[PDB]
Amino acid sequence: MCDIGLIGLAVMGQNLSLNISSKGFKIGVYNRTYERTEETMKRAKEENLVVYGYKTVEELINNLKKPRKVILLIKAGPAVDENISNILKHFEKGDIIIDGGNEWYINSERRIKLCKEKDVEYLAMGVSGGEAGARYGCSFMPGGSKYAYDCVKEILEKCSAQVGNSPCVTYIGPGSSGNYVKMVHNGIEYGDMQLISESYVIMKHILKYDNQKLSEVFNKWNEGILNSYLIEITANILAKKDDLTNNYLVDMILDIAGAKGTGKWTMLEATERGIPCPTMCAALDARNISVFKELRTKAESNFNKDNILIDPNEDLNDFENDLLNALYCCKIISYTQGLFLLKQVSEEMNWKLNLGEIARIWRGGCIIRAVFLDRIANAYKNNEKLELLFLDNEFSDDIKNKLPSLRKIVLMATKYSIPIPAFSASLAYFQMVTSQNLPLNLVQAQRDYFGSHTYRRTDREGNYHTLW
Amino acid sequence: MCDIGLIGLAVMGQNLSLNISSKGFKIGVYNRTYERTEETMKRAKEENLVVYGYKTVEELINNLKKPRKVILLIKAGPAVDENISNILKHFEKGDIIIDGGNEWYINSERRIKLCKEKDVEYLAMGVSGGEAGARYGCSFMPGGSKYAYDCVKEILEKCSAQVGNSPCVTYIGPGSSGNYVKMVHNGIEYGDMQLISESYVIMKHILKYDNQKLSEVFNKWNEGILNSYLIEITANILAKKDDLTNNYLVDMILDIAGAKGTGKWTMLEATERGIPCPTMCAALDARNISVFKELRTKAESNFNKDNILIDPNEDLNDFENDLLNALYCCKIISYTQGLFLLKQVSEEMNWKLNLGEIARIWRGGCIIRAVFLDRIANAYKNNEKLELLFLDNEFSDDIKNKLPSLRKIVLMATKYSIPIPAFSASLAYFQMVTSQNLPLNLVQAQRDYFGSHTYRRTDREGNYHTLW
Repeated sequence: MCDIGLIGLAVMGQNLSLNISSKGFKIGVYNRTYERTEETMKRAKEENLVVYGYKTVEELINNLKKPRKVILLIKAGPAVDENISNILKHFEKGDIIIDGGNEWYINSERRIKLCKEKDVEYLAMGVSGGEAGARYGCSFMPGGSKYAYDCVKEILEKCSAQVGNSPCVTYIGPGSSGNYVKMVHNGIEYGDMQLISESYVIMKHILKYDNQKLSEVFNKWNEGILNSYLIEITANILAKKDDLTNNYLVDMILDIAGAKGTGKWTMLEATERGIPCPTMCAALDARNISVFKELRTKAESNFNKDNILIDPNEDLNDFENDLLNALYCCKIISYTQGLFLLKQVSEEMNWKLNLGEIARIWRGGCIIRAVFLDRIANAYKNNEKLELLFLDNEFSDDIKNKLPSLRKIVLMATKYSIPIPAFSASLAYFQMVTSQNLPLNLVQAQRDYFGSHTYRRTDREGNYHTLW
Repeated sequence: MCDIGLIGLAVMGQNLSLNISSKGFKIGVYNRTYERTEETMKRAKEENLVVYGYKTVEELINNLKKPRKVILLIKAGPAVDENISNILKHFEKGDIIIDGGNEWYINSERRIKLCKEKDVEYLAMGVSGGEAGARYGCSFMPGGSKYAYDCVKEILEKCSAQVGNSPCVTYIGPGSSGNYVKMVHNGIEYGDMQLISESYVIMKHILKYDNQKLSEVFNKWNEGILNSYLIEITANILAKKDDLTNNYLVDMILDIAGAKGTGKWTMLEATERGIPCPTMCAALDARNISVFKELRTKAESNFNKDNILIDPNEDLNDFENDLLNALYCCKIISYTQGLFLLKQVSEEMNWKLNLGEIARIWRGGCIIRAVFLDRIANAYKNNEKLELLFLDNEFSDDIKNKLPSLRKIVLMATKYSIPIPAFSASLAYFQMVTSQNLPLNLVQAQRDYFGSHTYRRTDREGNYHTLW
């Protein structure tokens, strides 16, 4: 009697089941800890929604309409694998499994094959949106069996974030491609947060803004081109006051935030495949450096970081707005890397990704949600062969106009010893990608000198070795 | 009748075989294509040395004294395991296998135990030095069976490069630790090449030096604190003239040099372990970027970097001497990242690496050899538990005196659109690692806002969730 089943009831699983029930579907629900199943049934009652809770997995399977559809929301590990083996004992041909956890795409392919051994269709689907998006509308990135996609197609459209009258869901492609896109989403997310945090330090230590002015400036950026979900919450976060002190709450949070899970994976994949992603290096550098706080505090003791004395006649009259352009400029540079990675891998995997559709479903629901993504989607609507994003005519002119703002931000942060790795990496990236000739001619010569690795020439074909 | 055997006779294997016999040892030698084996004998004869060449693997094993010792120098791949399975068919307990190839350490770890099952002692040894070092003296990095180290010790001490009269060989540690340190060596090597290449473009495009002046500057840098193998050969490289044109040869080498092999490995391992190596991103990004020449050329057509016209309002009277101090300063920063990775992995693997001895054996033979490495050895002799290299008393003052030169080179390259990722990453890394409080408190707050990932505080115990 149920349209769909759901396994795993954290607050994200609870919100999504109420979201599916909220759109008129008969939702079955399971959790190994039964108390969470009941807590979901309580709030369903208080929101005048019906969710059927079961106590064992196999008791849930029996109450779904055929072909059976189950969403998995188990923390990645051996537990997701046990459940799939357990689900397979009772499924038959045509039944559908949907894994919604953040999974390394190789594990999903390996399961996608094991399930076709039993004639079960698998759908590895990334979901982004936090608990709020889980309840009211998030971005679904399902990939795998096209057949499985069409049977769940209705349900995912209505529970996804709605931008205009298009839902934030699309068929990503075959195999484990959806896991991969959700990974690259988290990669871009890591870059945006680092670029934002570097804007926080620049205005705090160069313009000497207090937290109230900082929150006011971020709200003003969120009305302009930098309109984004993360820019909005930074305005809220920097304004929030502590209840246990007179301080601002953000100034009382400890700065140890390591690179967890899906962040490393996109960088590992960029390293292995030779697709450079400098802005994510800088973001991961920043996170990994923060774990060694004890070593950082003894480091600063030896190298005194004194207060920053701004030069009295240094031109800062337009600086806030130059920083606004620099940050926009780095977002173009940072997304150019991310979408380039996705295009290269899509070709190596015969995935046929539609980056116009990937950008479109990221306009709402997900964490990197922003008006800026709607602009990326139009770049691909305008040319689907587009290889680098800043080679679009409108992004081209944006770069040409705002790059001097980026050069001014890096010049001033360098002058006053403010660490800005993501701004530096993005500017350095842009200069290199736009350089027809790079000094790797000397690198090839050095390698031929000591290893006899040969080199190639500008004027003629073939490998050449020189006796130096 | 032979002291040791060697498999693999590329020019490097041929040179090492001539080296081992020139020091009074009887060495047997084999190569799959027998034609190279015979050329090794011809070079031995014309150089009045004796090398026993065997057409067959089997005849070489049957002429080795006990305990039998064979070195493997085969291109990494399935061929390495073929010989080891074949060699293990004829070896007995107490015999030794020495893999000298550049191997991913995990592969070596599996081979060590697969060998101990037949009571054969394994020694995974990294070697650096090009072919010139192979013939006259290289850097040996053996790790594995301490028993195996002692049986081959005499040969490695006499065939290693000699600095003073101490040989460039040490017992690194157990297992595959030797492969790992050769890996970090190549990781550091990549950065040095990138930093030198960025010094090249700065002097070529800011100071407008020709290849003759460039060669002159590098040599006089070589007479001072930058004394190194890599500074020496780029001076030679920049002076070399082409025979097929009237140009300098370096200007006729094509700039496509992708990252291949042990380069990506150091970055893959730093990403996975959460140890930041930003200078090694920049080196790998620059190499990965260079492969896309067609795209770089299309990119520069749209973003013409037409004029590089130095404003004659700029103080460049000390700029060349600022760049030397800038380049030296990044070497300390870059080696600080490299040695920090080595220390952390040694703690996770119970390797108990002696970083003073690693530095000692890198003073000659290897590609990164430099007087600068002699200070690193003493820095660790003076302080055995030294956690960051630039926290040593005399490197600390070195940073404090030379960092203002580092800032000016970044400043001038930013103003004039000169891509210098390794110089920028090195400075951002330093400013971050020396900062007691970084803006990751804002990152933690954002993560708690949308994901409820909780945060920790400045003032108190425990986990905290906030409703923002």
